[PDB]
Order: sequence, then C-alpha cells, then structure tokens
Amino acid sequence: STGSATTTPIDSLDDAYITPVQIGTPAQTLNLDFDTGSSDLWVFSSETTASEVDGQTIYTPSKSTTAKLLSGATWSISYGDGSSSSGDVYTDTVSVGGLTVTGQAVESAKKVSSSFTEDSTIDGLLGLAFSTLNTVSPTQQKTFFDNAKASLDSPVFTADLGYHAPGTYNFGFIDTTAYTGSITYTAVSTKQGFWEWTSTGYAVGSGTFKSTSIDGIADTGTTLLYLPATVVSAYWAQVSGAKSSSSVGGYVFPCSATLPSFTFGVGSARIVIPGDYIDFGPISTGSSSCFGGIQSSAGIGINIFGDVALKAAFVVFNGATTPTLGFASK
Ligand SMILES: NCc1ccc(C(F)(F)F)cc1
Repeated sequence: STGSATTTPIDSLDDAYITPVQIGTPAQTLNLDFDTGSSDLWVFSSETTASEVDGQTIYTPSKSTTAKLLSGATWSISYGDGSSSSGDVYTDTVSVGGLTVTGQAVESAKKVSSSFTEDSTIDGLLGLAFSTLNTVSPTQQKTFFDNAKASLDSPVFTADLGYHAPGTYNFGFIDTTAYTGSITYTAVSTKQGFWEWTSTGYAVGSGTFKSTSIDGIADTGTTLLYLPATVVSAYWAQVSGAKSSSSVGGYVFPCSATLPSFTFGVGSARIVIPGDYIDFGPISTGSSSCFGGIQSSAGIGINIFGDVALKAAFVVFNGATTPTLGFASK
C-alpha cells in the first residue's frame, strides 16, 4: 500500500506545516503537525479543557463507531520548546492520503499548553520518530508509520516541505520526479529515539566548505535550524548588522538584509538552503529587526535539522531493519 497527502504551512513564515488526517468512522478530518521529532499521535478533542480550545477542530470519540477507549492508558508529553499536552487514549481507524491503519492509538488531549491553544491551525501532532519515545502509559503505543510499515510497498516515508508553498508527505514509495540528482543516504542512530544522523560539514554562502561532523536530528516538528554556536556565529558574521540578542532569544538581523545561503553536507553531497529560507520576519509587529532562521543549539543539548533545513531537500525516512536517512536536492 501507499499514501500521499499535501502538507501546508500554517502561516506566511512557514512556522509549521499541517497535513489532513482522517480519524474514526465516519471520518473526522483534523489537520495535524507531522513531527519526525516525537512519537505520539495526539489530538484536540471533545475532552480538551474548554478554555484551552481556541478554534481547533476536535476529535469526538463518542461519535466514532470504531473508537475504543484504551482502558487505563494515559499520556503526557513535554516538547523541547516548553510546550506540553496530556490526556487519555483511544484506538481508532486513522488514514493519511488513502493509507489506513486500524487500531491506531489516538491520544485525546485533556490539557494543552498555551502555545497549542494559540495555534488555531494545529489540531494535534502525528509523531513519526521511533516508537520507543511514545509516552502512553502503562502500555507504550506504536506510531502510525510503525503500524503501517509492514503493509507499505517499501518501509519508507518521505518529507517534501515547501517554502511558502504546499508540499507532500508520501508513505511507502519514493517519488523519483520530486527531486533532482540522486538521493544520498546516511547512517541513523536510533539510540535516543530520533532520526539522528551526522552531517559532514557546512558552508556559508559562496564560502569554503568546512568539513566537520555535526550530529543532529531530522525534525519536521521544529521550525528552525539549530546548530553549534561556532557554526551559527560564522553564518551571522556574514550579515551586516546581525547580532545575538538575549532579550529576543537568538540572532536577529536588519530586515533590509539579503541573507546568504547555508549549505550542509550529507556524505559527499551538499544541500543548499537559500538565504530567503532563513528570514523569519520582524521580531514584533512593525519592527525592522528580523528573527534569524539559524540559531544556536548550545542551550538545547542536540543539534536540530528543523524545517529550515529539511524544506531545502527531499528527505527519505527509511525504516528498513537498519534505518537510514536520504537527502536529495530539489
Ligand atoms: N516540536 C513539536 C511542536 C510542534 C508545534 C508546537 C507549537 F508551536 F504548535 F506549540 C510545539 C511543539
């Protein structure tokens, strides 16, 4: 089997991407943030605290004839940005672009944090990291990809995120028309439950490529590109007037600047992020200082190849018995 669904930025800055997902019988369609950095499929629901719902579409399990309460199961998740949610668990039928899993664990939110309430466009998350990170207790549950894998034509899914435009998540096949050149595959460590890999280096604009190993995760659920402080300083030093702002919480730059590109290595291959992808717009409405799309990972503990990096590439999440990651230009 295969599945294919269009993913759309939630706003004019590509802060996140939403993909429609069918849940239950009859179908309830919710727009979920597909997150290769986490492993819980959770949704705003009829059970979510009323004051914490502000325009999201809710899943109502009592209206789904295939929904079954997973007895005694609860979940609670905290993300690296400080956001969180928690609730109880149903199993139900879940479909993405024609690909169907019966008995998928659907985590129904009873509580969500302020950042979720304030994003009216995100009805929940669909985790695509490794199932070892799933938070359901006392019986851990599998991701949608993990459940579908054996039925897929190939045990893979691909992320083709757009810059200021729609893109595609495919399950079970590689669309060879969706990229240029070849896909370079690189090793993955699953030891922390992430799609963790090692970039072979970087360049800033037309500068000399620096060969250096950068361990990090491929994370569609994170907006920006978080890299070591030395790398990030080298990038922003090329932008006249850019500086690290402690009040703002990262590097900012004059909105009048044209940004240099940033290149990252995948084996001997190179992925070029156009400079415009690195502009995240005014720090506050009407300001002429703009927030940078490449930020230091120093306070995080891990480097994150978030959407800024991934949307420059066609990305293969290969769930073969030894998982690997593939990157192609596009
Ligand atoms: N990395 C997962 C994630 C995704 C979205 C959000 C937000 F911004 F919608 F709350 C937070 C955390």
